[PDB]
Amino acid sequence: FTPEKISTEIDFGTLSGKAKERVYLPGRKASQLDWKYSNAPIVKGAFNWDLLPRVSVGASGWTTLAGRGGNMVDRDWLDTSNPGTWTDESKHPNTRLNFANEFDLNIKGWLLNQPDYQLGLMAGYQENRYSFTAKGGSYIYSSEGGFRDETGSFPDGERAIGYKQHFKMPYIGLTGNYRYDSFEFGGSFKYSGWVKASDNDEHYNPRITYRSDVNNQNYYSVSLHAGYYITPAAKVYVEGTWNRITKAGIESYNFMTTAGLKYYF
Repeated sequence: FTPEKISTEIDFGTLSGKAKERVYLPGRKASQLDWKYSNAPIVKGAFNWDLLPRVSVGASGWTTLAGRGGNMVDRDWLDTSNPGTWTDESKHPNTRLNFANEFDLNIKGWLLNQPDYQLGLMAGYQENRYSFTAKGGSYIYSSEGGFRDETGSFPDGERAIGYKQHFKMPYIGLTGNYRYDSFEFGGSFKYSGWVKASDNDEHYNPRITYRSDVNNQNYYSVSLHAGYYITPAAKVYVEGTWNRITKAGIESYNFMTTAGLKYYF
């Protein structure tokens, strides 16, 4: 029992990512709203506790610091004679990721807790939420007996789009850790095939609400960390995480490059 082996690490970083909202006929993609965001400022807090030699509990969380502009494109594969060719396309440059967040309670089973090298089977629950807003834009639509003829822009104030994504994912995985000299390399992998996903597209065109709720979807996350012990009681670290939620349905791909200070308390 080690009740004082606690930890605290506030981190700072960038989240770049993409969200795919697809409309189908119950299953054929007739529409795809591809939302995109790059280098959005985020902050990540975390607590950890090694109360047991081979067992560890922890709690992470990250939030966007403010909104970040992006881009959305709705394409519609209405032509049947030419399936993979898009029939109508809507460009939305005034897209903006309003917010993005995550919380993650986890428990790790240390197969090895040797001071220089640690390896643990991981298990826990994560809940990620994402929110976007678009406003007006360009259109490359196709008339009835034509193709890519109509080519204008929606008068602004007569069009607005709001998309949200909510993923509740219980997961399992593997946390690794190795220490050469004063440097600490390592990495992790997380998997869930029990993801409850939710989407909500509110297209306000003076409102149509399209929402999907898939259950038991998938989640894949690979993390890679590299740190250095400035003091024996503090470690500055950098970390890249690559995430993917899929199966298609409510899809999300994310890349979070973060860096922060872990004051081992």
